[PDB]
Amino acid sequence: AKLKLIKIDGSFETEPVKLSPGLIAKELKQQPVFDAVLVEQASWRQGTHSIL
RNA sequence: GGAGAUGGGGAGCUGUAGCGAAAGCGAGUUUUAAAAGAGCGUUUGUUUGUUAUUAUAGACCCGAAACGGGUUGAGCUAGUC
Repeated sequence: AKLKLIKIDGSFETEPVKLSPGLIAKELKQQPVFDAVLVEQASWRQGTHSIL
């Protein structure tokens, strides 16, 4: 695509960088995204609770 | 490795050829003298998520009389001294 470089001033550069098309997929998966976000929101749990 | 997602890690797991008690044979095979007949086979996978049911753990909850083991008690009462 037209990915373009930025300087520290905040003003862009004048020479954008093209991208290999293998990065951008024509087919999107929207169930594995959701599964991944849940599996990462879990695994962040200590689970130290206890009761007699 | 941020008490991380994940990366490495193919050792194993299931499926890919069944049949037979077994050696064995092999899209055939066991029984059988039989290459007939019949039985069984002649491809539809796997790993996770979630839910229902189920197994071993008290396993919906409450409820015994009891069983066993260790200790404490003869300052009432029974006996003896």
